[PDB]
Amino acid sequence: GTGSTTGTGAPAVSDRNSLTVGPDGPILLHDVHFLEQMAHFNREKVPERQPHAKGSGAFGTFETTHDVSAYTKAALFQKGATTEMLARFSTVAGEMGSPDTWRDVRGFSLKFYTDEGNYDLVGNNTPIFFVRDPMKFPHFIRSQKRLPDSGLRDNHMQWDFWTNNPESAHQVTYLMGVRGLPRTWRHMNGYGSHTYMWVNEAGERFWVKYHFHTHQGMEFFTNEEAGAMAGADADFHRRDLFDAIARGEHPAWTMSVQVMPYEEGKTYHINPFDLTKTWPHADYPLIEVGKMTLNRNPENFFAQIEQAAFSPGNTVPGIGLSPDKMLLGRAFAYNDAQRNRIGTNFHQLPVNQPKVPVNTYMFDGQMAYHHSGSAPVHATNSGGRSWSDETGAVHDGWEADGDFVRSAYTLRPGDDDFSQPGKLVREVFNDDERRQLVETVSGALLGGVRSPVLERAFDYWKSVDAEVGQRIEDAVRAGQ
Amino acid sequence: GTGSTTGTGAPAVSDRNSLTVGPDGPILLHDVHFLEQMAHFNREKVPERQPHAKGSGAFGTFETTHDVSAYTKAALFQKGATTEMLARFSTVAGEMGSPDTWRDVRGFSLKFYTDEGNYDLVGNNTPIFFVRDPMKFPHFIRSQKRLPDSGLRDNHMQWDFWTNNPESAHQVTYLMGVRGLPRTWRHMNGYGSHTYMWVNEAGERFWVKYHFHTHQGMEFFTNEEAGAMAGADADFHRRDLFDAIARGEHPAWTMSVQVMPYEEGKTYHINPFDLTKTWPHADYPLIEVGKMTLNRNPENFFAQIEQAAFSPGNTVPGIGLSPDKMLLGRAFAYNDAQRNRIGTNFHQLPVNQPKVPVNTYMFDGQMAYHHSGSAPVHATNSGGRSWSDETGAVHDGWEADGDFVRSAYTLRPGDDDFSQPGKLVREVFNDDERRQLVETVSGALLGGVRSPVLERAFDYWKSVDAEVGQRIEDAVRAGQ
Amino acid sequence: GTGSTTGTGAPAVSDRNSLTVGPDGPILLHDVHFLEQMAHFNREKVPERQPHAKGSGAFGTFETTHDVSAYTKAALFQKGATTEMLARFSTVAGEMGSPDTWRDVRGFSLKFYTDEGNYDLVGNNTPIFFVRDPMKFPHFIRSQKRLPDSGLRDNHMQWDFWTNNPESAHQVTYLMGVRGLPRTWRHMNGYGSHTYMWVNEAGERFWVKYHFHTHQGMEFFTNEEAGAMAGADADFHRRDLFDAIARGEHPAWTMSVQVMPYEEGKTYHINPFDLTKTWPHADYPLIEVGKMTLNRNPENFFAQIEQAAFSPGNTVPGIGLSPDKMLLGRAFAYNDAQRNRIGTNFHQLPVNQPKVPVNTYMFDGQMAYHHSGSAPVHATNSGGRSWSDETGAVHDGWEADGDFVRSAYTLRPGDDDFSQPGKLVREVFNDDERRQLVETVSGALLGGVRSPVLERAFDYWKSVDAEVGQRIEDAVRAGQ
Amino acid sequence: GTGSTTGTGAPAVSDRNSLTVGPDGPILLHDVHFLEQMAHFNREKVPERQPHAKGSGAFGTFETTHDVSAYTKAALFQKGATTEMLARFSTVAGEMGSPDTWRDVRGFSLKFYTDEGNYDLVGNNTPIFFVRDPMKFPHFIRSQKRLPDSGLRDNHMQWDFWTNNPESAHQVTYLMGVRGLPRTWRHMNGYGSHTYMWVNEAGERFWVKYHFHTHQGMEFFTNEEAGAMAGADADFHRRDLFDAIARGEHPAWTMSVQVMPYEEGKTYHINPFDLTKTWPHADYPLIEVGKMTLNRNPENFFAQIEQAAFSPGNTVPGIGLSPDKMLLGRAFAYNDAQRNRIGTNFHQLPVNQPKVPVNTYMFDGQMAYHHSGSAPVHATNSGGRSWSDETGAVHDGWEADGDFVRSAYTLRPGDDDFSQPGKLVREVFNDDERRQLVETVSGALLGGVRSPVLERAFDYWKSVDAEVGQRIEDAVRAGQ
Ligand code: HEM
Ligand code: HEM
Repeated sequence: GTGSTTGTGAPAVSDRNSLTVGPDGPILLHDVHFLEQMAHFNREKVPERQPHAKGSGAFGTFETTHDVSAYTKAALFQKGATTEMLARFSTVAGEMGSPDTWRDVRGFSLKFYTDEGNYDLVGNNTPIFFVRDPMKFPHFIRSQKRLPDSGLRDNHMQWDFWTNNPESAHQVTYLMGVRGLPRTWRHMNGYGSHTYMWVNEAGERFWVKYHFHTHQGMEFFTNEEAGAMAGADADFHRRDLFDAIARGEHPAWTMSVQVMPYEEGKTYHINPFDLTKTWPHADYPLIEVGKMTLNRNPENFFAQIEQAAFSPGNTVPGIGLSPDKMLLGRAFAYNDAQRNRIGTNFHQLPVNQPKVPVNTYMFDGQMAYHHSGSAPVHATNSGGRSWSDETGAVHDGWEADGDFVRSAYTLRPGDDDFSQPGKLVREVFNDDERRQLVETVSGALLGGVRSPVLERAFDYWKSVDAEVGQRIEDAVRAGQ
Repeated sequence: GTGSTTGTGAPAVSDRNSLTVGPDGPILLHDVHFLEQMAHFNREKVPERQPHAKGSGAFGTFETTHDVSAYTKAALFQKGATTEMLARFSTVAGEMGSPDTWRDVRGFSLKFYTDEGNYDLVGNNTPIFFVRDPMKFPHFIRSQKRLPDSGLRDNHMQWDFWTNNPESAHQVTYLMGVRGLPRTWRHMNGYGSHTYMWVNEAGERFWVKYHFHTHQGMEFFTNEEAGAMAGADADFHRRDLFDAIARGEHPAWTMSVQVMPYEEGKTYHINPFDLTKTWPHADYPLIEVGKMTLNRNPENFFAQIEQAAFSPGNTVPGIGLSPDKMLLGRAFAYNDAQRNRIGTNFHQLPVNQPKVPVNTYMFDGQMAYHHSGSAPVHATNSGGRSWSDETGAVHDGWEADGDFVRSAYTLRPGDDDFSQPGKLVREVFNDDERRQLVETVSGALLGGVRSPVLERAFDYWKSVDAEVGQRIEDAVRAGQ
Repeated sequence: GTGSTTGTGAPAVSDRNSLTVGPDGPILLHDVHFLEQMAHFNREKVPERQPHAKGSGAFGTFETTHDVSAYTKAALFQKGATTEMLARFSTVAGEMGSPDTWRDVRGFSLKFYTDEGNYDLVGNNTPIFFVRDPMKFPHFIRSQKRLPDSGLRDNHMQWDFWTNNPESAHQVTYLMGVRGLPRTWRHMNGYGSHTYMWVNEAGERFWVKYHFHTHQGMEFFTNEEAGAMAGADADFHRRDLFDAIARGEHPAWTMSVQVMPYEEGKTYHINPFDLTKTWPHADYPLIEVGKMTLNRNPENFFAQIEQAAFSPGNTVPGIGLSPDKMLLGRAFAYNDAQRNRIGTNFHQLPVNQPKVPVNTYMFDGQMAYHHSGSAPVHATNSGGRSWSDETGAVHDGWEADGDFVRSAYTLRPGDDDFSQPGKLVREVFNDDERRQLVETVSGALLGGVRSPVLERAFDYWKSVDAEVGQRIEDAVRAGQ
Repeated sequence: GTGSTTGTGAPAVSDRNSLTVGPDGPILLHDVHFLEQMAHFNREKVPERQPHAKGSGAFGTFETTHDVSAYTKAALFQKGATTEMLARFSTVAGEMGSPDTWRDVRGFSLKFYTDEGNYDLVGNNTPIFFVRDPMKFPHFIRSQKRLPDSGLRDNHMQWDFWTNNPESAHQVTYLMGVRGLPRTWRHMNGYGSHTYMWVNEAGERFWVKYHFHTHQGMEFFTNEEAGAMAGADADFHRRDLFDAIARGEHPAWTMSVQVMPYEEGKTYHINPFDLTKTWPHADYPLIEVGKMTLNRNPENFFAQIEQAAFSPGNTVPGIGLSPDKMLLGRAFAYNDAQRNRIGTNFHQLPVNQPKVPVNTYMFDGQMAYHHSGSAPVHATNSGGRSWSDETGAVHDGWEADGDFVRSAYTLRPGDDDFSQPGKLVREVFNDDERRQLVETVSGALLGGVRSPVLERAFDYWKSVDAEVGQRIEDAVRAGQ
């Protein structure tokens, strides 16, 4: 051979010169190698994720160290179970070339390759989110992206959405605090955010929240430092993770759950299924489950990280979803996006395959790498291929009763938009954090927010906390 | 488990009932299994080939039984070489549901999995074709498909194109003869049609034609029988091949070449590179090469036959293309179609992979199943990955000299549109075949061909042969 | 200019000859016109529909001639309303090249371009269907397509599915009767099949069934005649419709509904929402609504018929869906398929556009022809773009109560699999139809159905009717 | 209506709440509006360009102010002709979220909507480029992107490619100089870079180079300032252009050509077709043509800028390509990329349409918005649709003669890799620019370039200029 091949394994002849009529002559159409190489180059790029385009990740293990079999029969969470996993970390709004150290929510997405199928826990570095109904999510995300005429991101539009959707106040307070700028992914926490269901061997159900506490400690950038890093190294977080693992400094997290019995879900004074609400640690203490460690870098970023497909719909026996409407919307959206972003057969790619046998009634489609040979193509066949036919109530379901409506959740006695961020600002933050909050928010509002949105923003922050709100308004008036 | 899985390997729970609020209630959005199954079902279908949508095939072997090393160094054609192969047979114009036994050219497409890469010989059941320049091919194919308003195939349009492009007369005569209706694919011949180049170890070049003679004998349907079969069994040819191989009746062909030394290409009195011309057997006798046998049915029609990608550009050392402009156009077109029909990474699918190592500078793209890990991504790297850099004349090239033109080929003394089909009609056909020709052509012309095309058609057939032409005109006038 | 252009409007120079180095020379890569023409040719074909690939259609009008405002406020069904419409007719199982006159269900899909949006009524030429839960639909359709190894359709697989799913007996009886072979689309009826909801101005709800009775009369082919036509003219139905309209023989149908008050849905002795059940005409008589006439052929089959996108989810005020689980599954599936088959922005294509203004929060995507300029990209904006925010019960909803289950419908006193087809066979069919039924079914069962499916089929037909069942079994034993 | 619609024009009902079973209940599958909105959101993103993903643009006019009819008959370049145009500016290597103010080549891509078709002049802010054969372009671009394992950009890989391809020295010197960091797009020049052909009414041919000189003056950032801006405003250039035009500060450029008669192309002592070479202004002075002004911002960035498709193959009468092999490779590559990035029918999108009538033989394809009705689908039709059939030499062609080779260009007496950048460094740069060059290059080489590439880089810079090379080596050794 000549040192390289075409896609058919024939000699390439040259990777440096095209086929021409004489050394100074024109290129010939039948330079097959040139055409193949250039056409493939022209198709190297694929749609990025929407949202969470900019991200990176690593492989690792999960080890369940404590006994939670009272609450779940899920195989990966039985004491002593070790499971291989993949993690991807990301920002939300920026595109795939955007700086890592912008102020944003960070994704914390996990795929566990369990003995009963792949389980995805697609979390964030925050326990809450901005909105309560998935119909609002495209609107929220577009408000965080670019203006339709100029292609510029816009503070005015962001605050327009947030102030018109005051359910956002809890997450906006968390985001505008110090946790909006994690120094590295190794120095941030992860959360499931939503309530999920755990189901034990007896079929008893629990509402759970997942918490992932970093063993490396929480660390932050200030606004100034993050801005400087965005200019110095747009890939600071990606580099940090890859370099840490490459030198054997394997980051770890402890996973712990809050656990609420099924029946208490009905009566708790805060809506347990409202994604804008945390569960007070005094009412529901953390119960330790196990240890997540990341210890292996990808060998191929594109094939293993870019093409990884996670979905909260990918539950395993012992785990279910919950009445959080946002979670139910996510159950649809992820696979739908992946069929477009990756392809019809994205589940067949190595990173997305489970470690257990698959017998699923999916056939054909573009780029079908795997097939079931001559096996029957339909359930209720007489040809020897099994199918599933469980009837009646599912183990991980609940119940519903009502007219078909488009409505907000029923408010419980403890439910409102501003009490939980008020507590964050007054009781959890210290004085240094309150100072940084005022400097962050006033900075954002001075970045082009106009009337009448600007005045609505003052009122929003005064609703969170009268003092801090007045300080923000003063800093903005001063800066004008 | 429950008898089947999702794509993540988790239990499916049911392949028969959707998740609802009570047994009579509505379906819930978070029925992930339902969504996955239905969305994949919605994407099972892919674009069919254009042309040659309707087809089937089988795997087999090629054994080179004679010594042709005087003419080619190609590994698969060295005496004693055995090579695994794939064949696909097809019609040209009909869509994927169309009857097998319509009058049409049949494709005879071969992929040889050689020790120096995959070699594709994408032939037809005819030694010639309808046009001489690839710019005309889309026009020809559209004339053979459906009218733009009604969606109906139309004899008028077909004859409009053919009579305006009298270069078509040779192939149209072959097609309207008995060979237009092969009884099965096992009972038809195959040809390369084009002149190809063979190159021996010393670098001497030959112009070759490939011929594949059926060991089962030539057999035909009449117009009436083929029409009846189109109604009784639209998949007659596909069934015939699959059933023959399944009962151990393995079809075979002998491959033989005509061989013309490079220099004789310049002086031969017929243009050797004109796809509308055969080479007289008296001037260039057949030289036997080897035996093609098909002996294994596909295990999965979609994955192995529907997704097979052949290209005449897929040559191997010892074989090249030729000055036939049609062949040079094909070198571009096939891979271009496959990137759309199958996907960017179609070369990675099992049926399309070679049996030899691949080191090619293609990266990423949608549905990338295989990757080169951390290997260098560019040629002239210092990272240990080889590349190709042969300079100067390629072993399988020729030469050119001229202004850039859009022009017909230079006519040689023996070149014209009507002499070779005249000989077919007068000397090769017997009286029974001439009778069937007249009944075929008059039938086609009575199927809706209008003035002024109808009169041009009479003249076309009189140009092929004055007598037969007059008989066709009489049969049409009688039928009117 | 030269007589034609490139896609940029520059002169094409030639549509007949490629750019070469001299008249006998090779083709140059920079023949842009050749590349553009050939690459577009290579992408002319698109995925066909699954199912209902083979079809055609026409434009027309709907005129509401009677007063049904007591039952619906829908604008197109107010007395005197005329609405432009599109109809597409089709078979179910065959691919886009398959003969029109195969035994099959026919689609009867209508799009009404109303003053309150496009309303699609995607019906069939039958009032019932084969299965009751949409999870079974992909399985059913695959059983009606091709075997995975050979690519052949298979009676064994079809009867395997049907006999394992005896809910199918009503539709299988209708299909195997004379209506399985309509002579033309103009000579067949259409039905909504499902129960839909109508809602009047006061907000009172009715369950309705749609019926479309041909003004041309019902006409059929026998098995023998349909088979012969499949061989003589694979496009017989398409040609028939196009030619009828072209000569001014405009086909018409009368639309009439059956109307059941909301509350009677709860108590009727047959499940009104079971797609395998008709509503007896004695209990619910037909109420005339209006006249459908088709009076205009497409000008471009591909652009107007092939790219037409219908969805039962496309309701308009005054019309809703129903507790039929099959209908709820369809509400998801059609748009999902269309995003793949046509594209992200299929709703922007002319045939799919409404005749009323659109203000929808959809942005960007591949091939975005229309855009909203600089308008706000999110709801709850302060930028002057309106959004929708109706809260509470929707006018076209119902109610549900229960645990989350995967279960069959609750059987009502009149519900079973075999009573309605029994009545069809014994009371509706005459002796000639019973004879044709026995000859149809025995023919199908002799076409390769094997034990143990063949014996299950005898029992199935005996369950429909003991006599006819015994006659089928005798005809099969005789034919063996 | 309710304030907004679905894609069918029916009322949306809500853009804020999904359809659920009671206010606290689960989401129903048949929430069509939710599905449509979310599925479209999931498909908003498309593949970015490769390269030149990050960019923006504006509309304007071109006015030809001088008489160049002695050299070209092209309609847009006749004296007094005004033409609407679109410009897009971009970086090369970064993705769509990447900072505008990275060191890079800038694209300067123009589309002129002329009276004889759309003419694209796809230039850069440099008159030269890095490589001479298009086979090397994918390799070059990948060396400028990310490592395959870590996903990080890498100086080592960049210098590995450049030092192994010393033809790169001219452009690398230009890029590492002050012009690598334009302060805004309004303050940079544009060039065609390649030699193009101009053809006058008599058919006489000229080799031309295009030059676009900014009326705003050349302005730069230092390394430090550009880095700071990357952190402060990743969209600085996009914002600058949009804001300038919005306040009526319309940027302008003067276009001038260098003009070489056809015959001098053969004998000039520098290869006129080598993309790494400029033509000395003393030998070929600039001849003024006209004025480019940008005076209108996009109304929709996605629809008008993101989906704009430019190709150097889009020539118009009076303009042709040239023997630059890089240009001939580009003639293929752009449309090929656009069929994937945008779609089969990208030429139909408003921004890509010409202002003149189109009669082109392209049909169907996904998302076909425009069609030719019932018009004939093939050239040489008797149906009244014209086609093109010019034969013989094309007006904008040249000639070739030789064997088929893969070879570098023949070196002319003045040709080498290092003389032109030597002159740039010694004669054009001043002392301040030489200082910045040394600080730029040493900075790049200290950013992770390893042996043996680092030593090859010292030699490369010493080949450009012995002194400056020694200064770079000293700065690197000092920094180590
Ligand atoms: C209704 C609300 C939401 C919708 C509709 C939604 C939808 C999406 C979609 C479509 C993607 C891209 C998927 C792909 O292309 O592979 C995505 C990614 C992601 N989402 Fe969500 N999302 C929602 C809320 C949330 C919440 C609440 C969290 C965290 C608790 C979250 C965390 C993420 C993460 C981490 C990713 C990136 C996953 C990865 O690394 O590939 N999202 N989301
Ligand atoms: C310039 C003329 C021609 C052009 C542009 C052309 C182009 C094409 C294209 C684009 C396909 C579909 C490829 C795919 O989707 O995989 C095809 C298939 C095919 N062509 Fe050609 N073709 C030409 C002439 C011919 C000739 C002369 C022959 C035979 C000697 C031939 C034999 C076939 C066969 C057998 C197939 C089907 C291959 C298979 O089974 O997959 N074509 N052609």
